[PDB]
Amino acid sequence: ADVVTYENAAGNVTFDHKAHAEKLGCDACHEGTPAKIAIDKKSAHKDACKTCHKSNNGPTKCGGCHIK
Ligand code: HEC
Ligand code: HEC
Ligand code: HEC
Repeated sequence: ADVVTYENAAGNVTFDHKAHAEKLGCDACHEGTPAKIAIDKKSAHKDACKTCHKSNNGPTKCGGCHIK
């Protein structure tokens, strides 16, 4: 879909499925075939989201992703 907000206990986080793509052109998050990647407090903190953010001047902070 477009903007998807993950309402977890530690602050909701906002996947701008659209706005990220309006820069990043799907492929950036999706190796050729776009599909539902399992996002969790495992994935989202290990590599998914993180490594891209790390690779730029990303919001490298908990409150940088989570509303608080
Ligand atoms: C990385 C930040 C992403 C961008 C930018 C795009 N997608 Fe994505 N997509 C991403 C995740 C984290 C997920 C899982 C969402 C969930 O809770 O299941 C997805 C999922 C999809 C899906 C599933 C169906 C849907 O979202 O309606 C598809 C088909 C999909 N993504 C397509 C897609 C396209 C076409 C993108 C460019 C406009 C795109 N995604 C960007 C992560 C990210
Ligand atoms: C690169 C492949 C990215 C992935 C994967 C994710 N994000 Fe991201 N994010 C990315 C960029 C380039 C930026 C914006 C930088 C500037 O001009 O471009 C962001 C920013 C965010 C933000 C902050 C928005 C703001 O007000 O600046 C959020 C909330 C964010 N990203 C969340 C987010 C999540 C939760 C992701 C995985 C589900 C994720 N991003 C992946 C690049 C990339
Ligand atoms: C954006 C790239 C994130 C950063 C930086 C951090 N977190 Fe995160 N976190 C992110 C996502 C996409 C999720 C998904 C929701 C889920 O419940 O898995 C999470 C989840 C958490 C949770 C879980 C809360 C719950 O209800 O169980 C916590 C406790 C959490 N995140 C904490 C947290 C902290 C302390 C961070 C800084 C070190 C942090 N997150 C960074 C995305 C992102």
